[PDB]
Amino acid sequence: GELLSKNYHLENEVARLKKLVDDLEDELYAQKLKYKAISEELDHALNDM
Amino acid sequence: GELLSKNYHLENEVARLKKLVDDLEDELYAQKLKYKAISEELDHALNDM
Ligand SMILES: [Mg+2]
Repeated sequence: GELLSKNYHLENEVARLKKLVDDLEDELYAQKLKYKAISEELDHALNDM
Repeated sequence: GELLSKNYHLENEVARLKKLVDDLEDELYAQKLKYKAISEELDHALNDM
């Protein structure tokens, strides 16, 4: 019924949002690794110059 | 009745998670802007050869 169908959709939406949080945090971590990499390359292209 | 309560707390969780997601997306956007700025610094250095 209505109450239980609403419960089900809310549980799925909560799970969808938790996954999105975990995905964004992982993307933030990936980005942190990308940034140290490009930093060393900006330093290296100053030396290589 | 327990479903009204369960639904209520799931709705609050949905609302808190959406705000978390918004914050994380703003952090990620800023991190990517910071990366773009150094990528333009990088493209200068390889161009100076
Ligand atoms: Mg946003």
